[PDB]
Amino acid sequence: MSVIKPDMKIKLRMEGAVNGHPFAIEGVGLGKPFEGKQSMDLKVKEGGPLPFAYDILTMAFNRVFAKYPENIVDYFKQSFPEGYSWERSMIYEDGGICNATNDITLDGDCYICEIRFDGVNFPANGPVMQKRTVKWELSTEKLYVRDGVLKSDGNYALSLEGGGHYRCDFKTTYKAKKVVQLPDYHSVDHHIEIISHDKDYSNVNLHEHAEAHSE
Repeated sequence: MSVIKPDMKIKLRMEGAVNGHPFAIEGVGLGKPFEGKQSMDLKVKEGGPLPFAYDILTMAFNRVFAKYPENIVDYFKQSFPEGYSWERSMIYEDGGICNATNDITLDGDCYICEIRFDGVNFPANGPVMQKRTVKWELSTEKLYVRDGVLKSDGNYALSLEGGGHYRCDFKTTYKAKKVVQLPDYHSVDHHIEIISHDKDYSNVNLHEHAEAHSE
């Protein structure tokens, strides 16, 4: 409402590991919460060059940046200034599994994001460790309430170099840090795109566009 302004800043840090390889990434960005658009620059600070496909990280790098119509309750904009956190599992069809958490606070007009990301069991000759992902397809997140918190599922797909898709199931729990009104069942369509990158993805610009709907 009054704390959500049309243009807001983003600071984040992610620490994590993939198949035991640790790394850390920092980012700064800008977003438009009511238009559902955001953009961010990300720099690898430790563990570079990353030995795995960057695309498994990008949806971990905040549903306040989503366009919500009048007739759908917006769990995320209500939760500020105190904010919310999420917990997420990402189960890839070849057995790679990633867990992640994000804790989101608001300092003035700047969202502060603290991310932990941990992936295991990616096969050495699979598309993640061989880096042959191209992009995520448009992703439809389905959100529902259970036990007083907000959950969501998605059946997402990375298109691969040489063709074919690489499927991943997402399971997220969102936890507001104060009592807010709970929404009914609805969807959010997500388009995420790596806009720019250097040699080894040590510098990446990332863009997201997202809108909610229920009919």
